[PDB]
Amino acid sequence: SSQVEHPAGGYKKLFETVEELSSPLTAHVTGRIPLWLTGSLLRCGPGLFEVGSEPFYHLFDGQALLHKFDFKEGHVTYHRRFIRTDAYVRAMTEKRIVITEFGTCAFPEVTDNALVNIYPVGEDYYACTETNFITKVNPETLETIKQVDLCNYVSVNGATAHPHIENDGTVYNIGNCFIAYNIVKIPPLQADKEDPISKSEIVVQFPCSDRFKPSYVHSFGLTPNYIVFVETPVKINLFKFLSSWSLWGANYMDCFESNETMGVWLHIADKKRKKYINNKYRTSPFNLFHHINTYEDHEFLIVDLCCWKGFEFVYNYLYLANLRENWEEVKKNARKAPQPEVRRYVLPLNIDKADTGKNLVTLPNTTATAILCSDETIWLEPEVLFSGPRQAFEFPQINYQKYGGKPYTYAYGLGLNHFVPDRLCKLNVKTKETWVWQEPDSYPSEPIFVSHPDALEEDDGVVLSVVVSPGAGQKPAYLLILNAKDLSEVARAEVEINIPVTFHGLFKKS
Amino acid sequence: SSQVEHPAGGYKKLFETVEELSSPLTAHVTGRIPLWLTGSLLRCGPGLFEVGSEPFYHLFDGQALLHKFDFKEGHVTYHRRFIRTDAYVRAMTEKRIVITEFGTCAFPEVTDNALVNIYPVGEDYYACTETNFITKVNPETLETIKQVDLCNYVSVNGATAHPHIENDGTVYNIGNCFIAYNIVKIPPLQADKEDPISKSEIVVQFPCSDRFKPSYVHSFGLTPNYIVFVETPVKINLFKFLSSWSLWGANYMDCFESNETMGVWLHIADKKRKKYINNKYRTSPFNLFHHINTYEDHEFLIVDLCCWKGFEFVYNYLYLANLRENWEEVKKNARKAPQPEVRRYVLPLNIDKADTGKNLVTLPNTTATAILCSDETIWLEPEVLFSGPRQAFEFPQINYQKYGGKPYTYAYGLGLNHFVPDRLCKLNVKTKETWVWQEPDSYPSEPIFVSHPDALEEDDGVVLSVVVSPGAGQKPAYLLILNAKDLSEVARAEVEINIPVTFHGLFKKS
Ligand SMILES: OCC[C@@H](O)c1cccc(OCC2CCCCC2)c1
Ligand SMILES: OCC[C@@H](O)c1cccc(OCC2CCCCC2)c1
Ligand SMILES: OCC[C@H](O)c1cccc(OCC2CCCCC2)c1
Ligand SMILES: OCC[C@H](O)c1cccc(OCC2CCCCC2)c1
Ligand SMILES: [Fe+2]
Ligand SMILES: [Fe+2]
Ligand code: NA
Ligand code: NA
Repeated sequence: SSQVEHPAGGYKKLFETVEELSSPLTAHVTGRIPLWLTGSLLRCGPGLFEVGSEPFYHLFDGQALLHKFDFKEGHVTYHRRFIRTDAYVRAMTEKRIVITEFGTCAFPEVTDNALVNIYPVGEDYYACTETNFITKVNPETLETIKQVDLCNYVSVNGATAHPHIENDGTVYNIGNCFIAYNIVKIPPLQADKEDPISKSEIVVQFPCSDRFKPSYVHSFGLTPNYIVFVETPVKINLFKFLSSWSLWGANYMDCFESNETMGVWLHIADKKRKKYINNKYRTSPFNLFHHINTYEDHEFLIVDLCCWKGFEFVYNYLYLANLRENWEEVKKNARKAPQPEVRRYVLPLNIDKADTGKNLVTLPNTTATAILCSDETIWLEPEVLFSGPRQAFEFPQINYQKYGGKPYTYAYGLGLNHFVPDRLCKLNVKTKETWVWQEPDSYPSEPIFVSHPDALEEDDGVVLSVVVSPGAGQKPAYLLILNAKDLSEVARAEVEINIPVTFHGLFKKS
Repeated sequence: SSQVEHPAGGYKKLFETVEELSSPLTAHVTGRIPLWLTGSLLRCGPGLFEVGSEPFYHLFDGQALLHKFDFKEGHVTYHRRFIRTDAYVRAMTEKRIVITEFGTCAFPEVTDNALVNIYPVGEDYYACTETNFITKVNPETLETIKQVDLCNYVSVNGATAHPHIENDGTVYNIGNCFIAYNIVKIPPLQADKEDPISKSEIVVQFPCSDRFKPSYVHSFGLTPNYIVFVETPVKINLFKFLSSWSLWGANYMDCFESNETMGVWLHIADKKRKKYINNKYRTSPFNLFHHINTYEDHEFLIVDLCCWKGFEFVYNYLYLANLRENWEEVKKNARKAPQPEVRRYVLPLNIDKADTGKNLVTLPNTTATAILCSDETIWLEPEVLFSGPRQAFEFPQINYQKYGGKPYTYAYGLGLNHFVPDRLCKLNVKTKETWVWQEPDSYPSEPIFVSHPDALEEDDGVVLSVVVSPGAGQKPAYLLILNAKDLSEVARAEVEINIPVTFHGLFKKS
């Protein structure tokens, strides 16, 4: 949890327009950047929160800005460029908001504003949002290369900003299909050097709980053998979604609604045999954005999640007008929101009918349960790993390359305090111990883990976070490096310009 | 949680018949019995687990034994006597099992085997089980005085072993009525000196979810202004209950069943105005035996519970044949049981329809939620205070006389390890910090709190527990005194005879 209030309102700098750079800046280092740290921290966020006098309204509307911190021989540079999406290019051409964004209707066509994340496919990098459009970008120069429409390759209406990436480069993702949720597989780059996106295919399909209302999906779980999909009560109303938006004046937010009675349905598919498994896992209602990690343990799936307790859409609390209020009002506004909580669910793969009415979770190290009912629903209860009052452990990251899909011990996260990011956190998922890093008037980003290249342990490395520090008598922002063992500071690299909120990203080793 | 295994099987001594004493024994003190500790620890449990060659089968069937430890000027005595109930007297007369017990059908009439608890009414003390019969006992000599049939005074079929006792001596209890659940109030002793039981009355009534199947009820919550009743999915099948038992060969356990779909319904009544409040609080399924404490906070009720996650009746795992198995088998048998977990529920008293779809728990220091649905059900999620794998914090006690019904910080409990009692625990309900006391091959009882006479703080006092220590090179049992601050040992008082399991009790100051 946080130990800090924010009466000075500095968090408003997260949502203020910035200018791009024409070339990199030096970042001024205090302490010692590790000499084994070589590569680029690439991150995406909104950078332009209005077009002239026309405002963007929602957190997820501002124009995509691609950021890069470079690390070589103890030195750091910072660079950023707006992504030349259709949304951005047409906005600059016509000097107004042209494309409708998540929560901003454009007055007189799907957004490709790739403000959320960036990931590798073959030898390429793509910036993304959650639509059918992804944007190929140059990871060295930050130039925009092209727009890719996933509909030219596979049958989905969109795909999440959180694909899984296996160690050979295979990319898995999930998307709505308008009715199913489809898993897309993009193969690794082959000898022919053809674009792996042209070899995309749907490998498995998950059913939908309601023919006319698919659930919003933000991420999904993956292990060597299984795919996990969590179907929440946050629904997309297709009657509103598919009607003419410029007639009714609609955006994406306007089409969301909450199903009050379904709770959460959890789904598993066999990855290698490409089959849906018809086990009816059921639990109480929550919003889910981020899976933390998923793994197999004696034929139970361990499903660690960042939950929000409630069925109201958490995104209702993320309009910029609310995030820009003063601190007492920010706290007030969050009082009735769903409460964040880290939860471990445990899904049995072997269901014996003879155990009807009993708890199937016979593993020795968990309090999670799964009750087989007579109608064959399997009712689940979680093991809570972390819970604090409006204190969210969010934007989770792990040592992904060596523990993604596997038994693991450690997660890193951004701590939110009534939605305001104000600390960095580490959680031991076995013991429930936590570690916190926090300074007054300092607004960090998602922490990304970088292993020492020769590490044998799980947390032998560092985390990197971009911190906005608007207090006078500090530079406006800095790159923070913490030791992953205990979250103690190793170095920081200060820049002379503001940096807005960033969502997700990656470290690219060179 | 426990840090101890039990391969030697010493816990079997908890379920072995003992003899009563004709007068008190000296208990041999090591350490220092506090000099302010003056009075009697009175506890009940089973003491006779067979009649000749006819065995009792369930944990709750053995014949009531009343135990007393007396404390004066640093010295301790121990005494025990079988309660001369009908069940026990008729068993000794006819040399067989005569009355059907909870899980033992007598072959060729309600049990009054008062093996569970003891409590004060006026100037009297009554041993009890959960039926219509309570047994008046002499707290100094342990002689049995009288059988009292509550049906002579009030309309209930039974009453729990956990009445609440206000500081003036007013007694509240709850019981099934064959359909409602009735709250009984027994007034304090008046100037006329008449038996307060003859002034008993029903003051409020809770409705039942199912006309033909009332829930099992073990305890309930009380505050200065409210009464809280938790209606669980463990049901009593009245078609089986009210049929002829000697025809079918039935006991009480045979009439229980689990309702799979209802979950848990929570209920509130206004204590002083004597009215049921029609708020439909709803959550997922659990067993509940013991409320920890309940209190009011800005017109939310804070409801702290010892839960078991699941709908299967936890009492299925408590047959003596299973509790007497070897340790690996004990662990195996508990794998599919509901998982224990301490949970805080928060119940809003002011429900605004304008907040439909939102979380009503606007208190600043909890993660518990209550979602108002369109059908006006209020769906609850808990804040988990403690959770360990088959590690139950059970038999909760607090500083009851000063903090019962009131804002509080500390609870004490008996720790169960796959149902075997092997440690004592303290929980800070605000911070979730825990303290444990535990020795190898030592089986404690419920801890009971006794305040220091000059206490300033909530935990200024001791806890008393009866510990069974069957390892050779130790005496068979002892009275343990722990400092309530940190659960460090202050003294023990050893006795030269075995003591079986005890359930509940009280400290009587003199
Ligand atoms: O994928 C982007 C993250 C978004 O899903 C999400 C999920 C859960 C909480 C949340 O909070 C938004 C805050 C982030 C930091 C800036 C202030 C608002 C945002
Ligand atoms: O009111 C009497 C206690 C009974 O309700 C109960 C409630 C919850 C767990 C439990 O476990 C039984 C073990 C207690 C210690 C002896 C061994 C069995 C027993
Ligand atoms: O996670 C934050 C919102 C996301 O960036 C976003 C921004 C703009 C449009 C979106 O649309 C989601 C739909 C796309 C089509 C298929 C159904 C989901 C989603
Ligand atoms: O907590 C252990 C079981 C309890 O002592 C017990 C022992 C014997 C008979 C019982 O009967 C419960 C019913 C009484 C009549 C009304 C419905 C409950 C209950
Ligand atoms: Fe995300
Ligand atoms: Fe009890
Ligand atoms: Na600090
Ligand atoms: Na110990």
